[PDB]
Amino acid sequence: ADTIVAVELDTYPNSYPHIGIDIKSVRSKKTAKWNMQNGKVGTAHIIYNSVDKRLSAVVSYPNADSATVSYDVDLDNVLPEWVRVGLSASTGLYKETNTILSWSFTSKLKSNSTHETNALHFMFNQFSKDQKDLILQGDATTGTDGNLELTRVSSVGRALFYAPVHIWESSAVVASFEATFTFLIKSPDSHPADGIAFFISNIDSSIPSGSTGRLLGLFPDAN
Amino acid sequence: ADTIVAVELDTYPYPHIGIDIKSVRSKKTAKWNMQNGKVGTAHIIYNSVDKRLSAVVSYPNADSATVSYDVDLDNVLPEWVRVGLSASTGLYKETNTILSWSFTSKLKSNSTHETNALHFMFNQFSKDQKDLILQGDATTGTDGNLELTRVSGSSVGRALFYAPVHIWESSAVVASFEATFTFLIKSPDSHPADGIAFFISNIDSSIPSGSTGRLLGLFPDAN
Amino acid sequence: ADTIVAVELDTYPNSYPHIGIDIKSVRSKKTAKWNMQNGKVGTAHIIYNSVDKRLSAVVSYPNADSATVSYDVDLDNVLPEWVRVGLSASTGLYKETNTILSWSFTSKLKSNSTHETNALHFMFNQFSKDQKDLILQGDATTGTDGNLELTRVSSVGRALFYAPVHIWESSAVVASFEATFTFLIKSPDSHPADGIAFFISNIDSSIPSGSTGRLLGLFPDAN
Amino acid sequence: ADTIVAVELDTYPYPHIGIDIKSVRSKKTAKWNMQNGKVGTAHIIYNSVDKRLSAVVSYPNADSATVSYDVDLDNVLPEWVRVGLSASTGLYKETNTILSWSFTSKLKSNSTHETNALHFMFNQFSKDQKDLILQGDATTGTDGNLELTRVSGSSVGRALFYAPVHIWESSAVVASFEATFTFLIKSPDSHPADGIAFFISNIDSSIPSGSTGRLLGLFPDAN
Ligand SMILES: [Co+2]
Ligand SMILES: [Co+2]
Ligand SMILES: [Co+2]
Ligand SMILES: [Co+2]
Repeated sequence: ADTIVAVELDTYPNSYPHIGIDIKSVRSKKTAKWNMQNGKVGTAHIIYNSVDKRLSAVVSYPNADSATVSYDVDLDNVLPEWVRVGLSASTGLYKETNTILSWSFTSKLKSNSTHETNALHFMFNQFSKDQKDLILQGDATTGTDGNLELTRVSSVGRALFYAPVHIWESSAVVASFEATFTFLIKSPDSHPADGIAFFISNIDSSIPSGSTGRLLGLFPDAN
Repeated sequence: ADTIVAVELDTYPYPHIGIDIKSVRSKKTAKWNMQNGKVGTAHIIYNSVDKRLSAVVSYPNADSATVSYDVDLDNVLPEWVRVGLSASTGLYKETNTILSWSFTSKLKSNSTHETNALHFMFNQFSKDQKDLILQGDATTGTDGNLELTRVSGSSVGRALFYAPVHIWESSAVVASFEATFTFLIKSPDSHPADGIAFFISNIDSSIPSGSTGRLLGLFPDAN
Repeated sequence: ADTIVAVELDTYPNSYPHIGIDIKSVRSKKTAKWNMQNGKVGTAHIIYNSVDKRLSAVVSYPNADSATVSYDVDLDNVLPEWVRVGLSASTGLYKETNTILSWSFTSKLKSNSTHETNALHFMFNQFSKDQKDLILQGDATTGTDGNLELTRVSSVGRALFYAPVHIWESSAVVASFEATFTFLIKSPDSHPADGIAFFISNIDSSIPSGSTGRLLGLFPDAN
Repeated sequence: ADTIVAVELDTYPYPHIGIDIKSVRSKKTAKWNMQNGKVGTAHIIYNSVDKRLSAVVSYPNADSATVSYDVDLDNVLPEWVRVGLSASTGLYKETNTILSWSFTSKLKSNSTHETNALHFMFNQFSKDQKDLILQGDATTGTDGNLELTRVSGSSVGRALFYAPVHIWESSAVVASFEATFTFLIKSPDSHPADGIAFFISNIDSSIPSGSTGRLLGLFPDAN
């Protein structure tokens, strides 16, 4: 199967809406109560570093309380050395959107050497119709208002960055990454079933057959 | 054929730094004092406001050479390009080692907080450098470096960054880029024929047939 | 007198509203027609680099045309080696504000050495009541909506960054800087007399006596 | 007295790396293999989500030592602080040369596009380094370096960055900082007594009377 590490925001009544950390499985390793705010723009902050070896997420809304979750995990023992990073989304049977307004990533590998740092950094504040640097999978598309629509507008969409990412290296004193993305989940229904995730996977990851709904387009089965 | 814009350093039959817009017949050149066995540093910069491409090549103890050319890249290059390093050796024993490479591109829209940006920094190449497309005799890992031409007689190598780059956009108020790379040209011969270039091209550019020597692996012929 | 280099936006009918470059004097070295948009947030982009030796400014408004001005000048021969950078504003006799919504600066000195770069970078997207890292002069204050009010709310205000800035160095192959700031000029009058400027001066620069109005708080006299 | 948080490397009467929260009696320490005459690299990091301070010291060929401490800096440090480097030599001949220093602070608000940040990078100090406050025996320019203790018997030197730093804000969703510095401790004695520290303090901190040796110039006494 693909190898997945993902921080997901989900309202699927499996059972309150929550933010969760997933290490190779949809049955989250850790979750926190999340107050999904329909129609309001949210902001997810994800961070990791090899020294602490702890993956942390923070989701907040303006004038708001924030939800936060952290999980101690050494990504070196989970993920391959080279990965692709991306955004996922799955809609239950409700009318709703999963608009990503902006996305940014930064990765750094600092060696044992003097002045040896390797780094990648992309910042999307405005997606275009032909966003060549992104691999779009599922129902995802770009250009709609200069945004990225992950889900159809039971839909599943995804968008991974083109260039593979060097997440870890056996000779680095401190590897690290940090991702930030602003989303807008709008639904006419009062209690919609929806989910987005920032995930890290093998370079050639693709939508598993039947990864719909609570499987977020990341996993082929919970069982 | 391909579309090429490149800043080249060449000693072929006099050593000079030069700007090439779609042709090997440089649009502008400057006298260059090629220092055998010494690490050099090329700084290339451009911005849509000034609309002027500029390069600076210096060696420690410092002989710096610099060349600028007024050109609106919007009318030359496609919207999406791949960036890279090229090198061709004449009939001499020599190396074209790249010790570090870094790039930074930015698109600032008319909107407020409009910025789109990409940035990579290689200070240590690895044997499996998945984020680089190697063409020709180029390879990586040798000392954690990038060897453009084969290390030991008419050799051509190239290395382009994986992710396409959004170099211009009709709705940007200022687009800009900046590249920096440190090279080491070592040759036992007193007056070796050699050349490196930082070039920008269409995403699917490849080594033209017969682009050896003076043609730097960029051009298929001297027109 | 103080040493001033500034990019100013002014509507004082000395005579249309314009954007201008000032090198040690209020009688601009170069100016461009500017369409001052009352009540709308604007964005000034200022850039310079020692290779091109050309100072450029771009002012745009959303859904807009942009005004732009560039001036060839070697700052090394104008400014001291160490300077403080800041924002200025002067109101004529009209009711109006000169709110700065965000400010950011970046300076870099790249030496002849391999991996020798020196750099400073600040980004203000939200000013607080006690903004200790800014020196406020005149009527300027902070905290009002998490913004900086340059002018009283015939007022003159200014705000310079605390840390002195190393703009140039005789041993740098390329010195450079870039500043961006978003302003909101609101006035009930149809044709108000106002002016803001991003200026660079000696570390101990202060408001000259009688620098009001068309002198932007930068110069003590035009004559 | 002053308020100090510091990550110190000390060999006094055993060499270890340690975290100090308001007292020389380190809260946590790790065995350190001080390599005389070899350039070392300290990486210090913190973030308000994890609320854990972490350090990593490594030498090329690589013995890395690392220490972390769970602490909420919001309850220890004032809101505005100055950051710096300290050093104290015992009765031995030795130097505490800092080859490069860099810092990065960020305050991300609850708002959208909320970020506030400061960042400096010194890779080459000059004789008149106006943006640094030197205290004690510290000086700059010697080889384009920073000599914390006097170069040739009980010497204490310190260098703090000029601009105050906004390290925390009650309305931030994630505050964070990161510091990196390369040092060179050269001593003719086989087992020299010495110590350097990266510390954070109140803006007006100065060398306490009698802060020599084990007290690193940070503390006036061992309590
Ligand atoms: Co779940
Ligand atoms: Co030529
Ligand atoms: Co004027
Ligand atoms: Co101790």
